Amino acid sequence: ATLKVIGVGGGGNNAVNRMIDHGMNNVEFIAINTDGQALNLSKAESKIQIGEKLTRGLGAGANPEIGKKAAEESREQIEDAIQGADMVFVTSGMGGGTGTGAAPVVAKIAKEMGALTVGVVTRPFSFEGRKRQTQAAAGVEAMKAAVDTLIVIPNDRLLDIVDKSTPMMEAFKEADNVLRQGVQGISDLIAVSGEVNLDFADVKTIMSNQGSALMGIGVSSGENRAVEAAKKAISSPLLETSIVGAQGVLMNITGGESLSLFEAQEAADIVQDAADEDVNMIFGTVINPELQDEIVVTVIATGF
Ligand SMILES: Nc1nc2c(ncn2[C@@H]2O[C@H](COP(=O)(O)OP(=O)(O)O)[C@@H](O)[C@H]2O)c(=O)[nH]1
Ligand SMILES: NC(=O)c1c(F)ccc(OCc2nc3cc(Cl)cnc3s2)c1F
Ligand SMILES: [Ca+2]
Repeated sequence: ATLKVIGVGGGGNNAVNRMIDHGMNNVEFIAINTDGQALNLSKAESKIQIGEKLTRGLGAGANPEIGKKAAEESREQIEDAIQGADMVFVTSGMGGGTGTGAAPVVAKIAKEMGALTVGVVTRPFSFEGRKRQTQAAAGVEAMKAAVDTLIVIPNDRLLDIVDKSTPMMEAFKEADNVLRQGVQGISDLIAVSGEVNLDFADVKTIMSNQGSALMGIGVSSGENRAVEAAKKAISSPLLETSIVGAQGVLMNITGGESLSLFEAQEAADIVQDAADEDVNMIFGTVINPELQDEIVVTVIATGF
């Protein structure tokens, strides 16, 4: 199963750069921008410049109709870079000319290519103004209508998690983690055969043609570890779509040899509970004798 991550527009291309610096193996990156200046600064291996005729190497100047046309224009170019993919992650910052327009086109194409297509998009800060927020909203709606599942990260949520001196770039990589853990998480699942095994078909079942989505992970050790880790995996300080309301959950617990049946029920009860719905769950377990005392709990919840 081939996963590609594609950032669209400046923010999404900054996400691709920081993820890459982090080192993400077996995932192919694709940078898409109208602004050739930034694109040339990408560490993405596969680089597509969109709307060259339209913008002449510049960005879309806040006009999503430019970014939309620009991606339509280079449609074939995007199709090729996508080609061979089983699952694609389209990541972008809503509210600009390029992401708000092109990203939903890019996501459309991916789906048409038969790829499981997931978007991780930001909503703009309230301080950016009312107009940029309305434009982003339209983009989010377009995203929803082009994807299999969507995660929305309101940039305003970052204000919840910083003190007055936390640098902006440090607030940003906090947001990076949502997508990054999502991708690495789904990558391990595929890679390893667990003792209660989940695979890409289980991923497809839970994420295809859904709507909103939650992706999360929690780590704990100590005595309430399972319940602790499970709480963290559905914790949503930066999330717009909360766990509550969820019809479907794919869930996995990784621990060492000491993983007990009892603590696994504790963790699952927590999730099924917090949804406070009749969750159709797909459960999995991994035993990594390396892990010893740590417990990892991972969630993909949809069906709202
Ligand atoms: N969280 C986050 N948001 C960003 C980042 N860069 C840009 N944005 C947001 O995305 C919106 C669009 O900006 P950008 O993606 O650079 O413009 P575009 O290239 O024309 O799509 C802005 O209003 C910002 O809220 C980033 O690095 N992190
Ligand atoms: N039982 C299995 O087949 C298996 C495995 F052998 C290794 C890892 C697994 O889960 C890894 C994940 N990590 C994450 C992170 C987020 Cl943010 C969301 N969902 C997931 S799923 C599994 F489900
Ligand atoms: Ca597996």
